[PDB]
Amino acid sequence: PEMVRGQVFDVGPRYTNLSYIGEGAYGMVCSAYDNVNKVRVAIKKISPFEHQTYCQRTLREIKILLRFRHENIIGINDIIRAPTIEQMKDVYIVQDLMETDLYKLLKTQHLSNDHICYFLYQILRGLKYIHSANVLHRDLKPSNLLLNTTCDLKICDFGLARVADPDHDHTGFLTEYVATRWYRAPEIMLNSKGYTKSIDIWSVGCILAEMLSNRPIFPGKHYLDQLNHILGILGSPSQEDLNCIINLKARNYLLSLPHKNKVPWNRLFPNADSKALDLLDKMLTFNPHKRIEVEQALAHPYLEQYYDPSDEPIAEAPFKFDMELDDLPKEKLKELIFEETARFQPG
Ligand SMILES: *CCC(=O)Nc1ccccc1Nc1nc(Nc2cncc(OC)c2)ncc1C(F)(F)F
Repeated sequence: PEMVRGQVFDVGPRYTNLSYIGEGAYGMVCSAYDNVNKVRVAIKKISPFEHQTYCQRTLREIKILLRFRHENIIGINDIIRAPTIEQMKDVYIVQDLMETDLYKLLKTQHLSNDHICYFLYQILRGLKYIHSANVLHRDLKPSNLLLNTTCDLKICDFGLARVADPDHDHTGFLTEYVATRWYRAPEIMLNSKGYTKSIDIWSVGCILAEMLSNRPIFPGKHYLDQLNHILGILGSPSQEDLNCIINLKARNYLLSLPHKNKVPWNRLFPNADSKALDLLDKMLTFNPHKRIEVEQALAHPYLEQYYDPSDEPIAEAPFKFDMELDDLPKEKLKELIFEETARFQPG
């Protein structure tokens, strides 16, 4: 078997000429020449079978990405594993090789308004399809947006994704949460489990702001500091928006804070297109009920050059498996991963 950087990367014989790319969320990623469709591909090594959390996440991503078919959503081309459960230690996921991701691009490259507009359109186009399947991505951020050499964009990493559940969204104040801090909607820290579509719109809003300046808009250093950043720009919530927070701990915390003024978008972003800032304002609305939805965001004047609802497909069916893998142990999960990957085995 092939070795990379003191690591078994056991993908051959179909996949050869391995080049290390980097480390992703939970393991080694290489490029490799695919001897069947004669292209280089991306391959990530997943070794999840020891920890139940890794298993739940691996299974979610596999079930979701195999069901989804969309130009702005990374596919799975191939899955490599051992022929038996007993021999299966790692899973290799084979995906289109992309030039970069938005996180690497923002650290090195100024974006023209035209590039911002096209990136934003494709994020929303992919997101319309995800949300139409009753799925929440829940971890949208620049490193989960892949780009090829012609700036086509694909959403990746559905490991934290869930079926939408708006009726069970309420929780207490300062409830712990898994998804990436800087892209977390203010309601997460106040009264939300992140079980509604509005959670993803907030993250897209943060990504749009970060494309305008190359810097995260709300770079919190800890759980409650995240809220400090958001309120520093949005200013104090209105009485009406507070009245929607019924939980007393969350309400009273907000009431305890000194009054803060809204920082106008055009001061924060002096070079930005005014229509881009109108859409940003609507995505970064404090109150999740008043926050723009994906389809409304697509219809916004900023995106008029691209908007074409007949060419913005939705999913054939909602995603069935509600998230109910939560109670399943590592061993049933290994079995389910084995089953879900069976189609990529010779015959
Ligand atoms: C979906 C998130 C992810 O897999 N990101 C990531 C992170 C680090 C290394 C590799 C990947 N995946 C990935 N990368 C490329 N292409 C690429 C090439 N040169 C640099 C980078 O920096 C991240 C990425 N293509 C495809 C993938 C894929 F996700 F499909 F496996």
